[PDB]
This record gives sequence, structure tokens and C-alpha cells, in this order.
Amino acid sequence: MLTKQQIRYCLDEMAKMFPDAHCELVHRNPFELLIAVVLSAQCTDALVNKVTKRLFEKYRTPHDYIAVPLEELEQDIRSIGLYRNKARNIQKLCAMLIDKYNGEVPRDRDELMKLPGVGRKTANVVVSVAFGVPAIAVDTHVERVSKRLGFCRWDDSVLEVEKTLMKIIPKEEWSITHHRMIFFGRYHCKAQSPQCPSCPLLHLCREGKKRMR
DNA sequence: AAGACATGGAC
DNA sequence: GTCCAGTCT
Ligand code: SF4
Ligand code: NA
Repeated sequence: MLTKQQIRYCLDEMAKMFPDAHCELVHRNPFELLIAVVLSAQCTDALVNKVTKRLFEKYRTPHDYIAVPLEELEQDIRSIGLYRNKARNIQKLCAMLIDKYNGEVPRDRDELMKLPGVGRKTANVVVSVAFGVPAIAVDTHVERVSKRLGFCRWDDSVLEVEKTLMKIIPKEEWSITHHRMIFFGRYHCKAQSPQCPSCPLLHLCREGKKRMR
């Protein structure tokens, strides 16, 4: 694992590589964001943005989602992988927003996690992007980057990774650092072919030096 | 607690 | 024809 100063050094670099890093899921409100991120699990944004382009046209409130037949909703998001579980989760989720949260998307992370289909990653994206609540959502990219760079150990769980970053990164920068890491991993330290040769971190990166050598 | 969920894009 | 883009029971 790198030293704290090194980690901050890696993050400060990513910041310069992707100064405009942001959430790339198209949404007009917290609710649209919630649905968008739920469909985003194990799927690409381009795909999700395409589907919600029409979905948010057909649905605009939770009453709209539970109004139609489950089979209908499934069809509406059929191109999304894991669409069956997602379609079902959305209906139970909307029902709960109505029954339990006065028909609104809760601003609490743990409260969001009670919603069917919502795990820690999803809840973290939502409170951060929609309500400015500092949080570090750990997805495939964040985890890969953290491990390749030696931010934490390869055996650490997503929670452990999240706790490592929170301990290092100042609460006031958790959100933006999260997006920078996403961008860094999505457009640079990719899973299939990382751009190590021209990376400003190879000089202190374990995965990068092994990749070259 | 591994296992099932699952379409679509990048090679 | 593989590999990659979280949650639940
Ligand atoms: S050196 Fe390679 S593996 Fe390390 S962070 Fe840069 S691109 Fe990722
Ligand atoms: Na949940």
C-alpha cells in the first residue's frame, strides 16, 4: 500500500487529468436519479441514458411506475441487463417511497438502503449527486483503481475501500474525488486495456510497473 | 455465502 | 465468442 502522502498525490493528479469529472447519468431530479442509478448496476451509462430518455418520458412519479403491469415495465427497460429484477425492484421501491417516505426520495443514506434494489453504492451516488451529501460510492472503477494503485489491499471489500478513502480524503472532497476516480478508471485505468504507458502514476504504481515489465 | 440475475458494447 | 459495465437471498 502507498503512503498517505502518495495517495493524496495520486488523487491530486487524477484531479488534473479529469477536472470536469461528473455524474454522467442524465436526470432532472432526485427521483429520476434514483431510478437511473438502480438501472445503472452492472450496465453502461450510455445504455441507461438511452433507455431513460423515453422512460422518464413515460414515467415521472412513483405512482406512474406502480400503475402499470409489472410485465409492461419490464418491457420498457428490456434492453437493460438484469431488467427483470430491476423492473420488479423499481415497483417495490416506488410503493415504499409512497408508504414510508411521504412520496419523496429520502435524503438519508441508510434510509435509501431499505429500498429494494438499493445497496450502499446506489445510496451513496444518490445522496452525493442529488443532495450534496459527502459520500464515496465504491463501484467497479473505484475499487479497481484503488487496488491497482495500491490504495488498499486486493483482498479488501468495497466497504473497506470506502473506509480507506474516507479516512484519507477530507469529507469536503469525497464527492468530487469519487467522480475523478470514476473518470480515471473509465477513461484511463480501464479494466481491459489500461493506458499505463502514458500515465502520470506509473512511477509509483504497482500494477502499472508490472504491466509494463 | 457463493449464485443467479442478463442486455449490449468493445474487441 | 469472451470480457466488462451491484444487489439480493
Ligand atoms: S499505471 Fe496503469 S494500472 Fe497504474 S493507474 Fe496508471 S493506467 Fe492504471
Ligand atoms: Na436495499
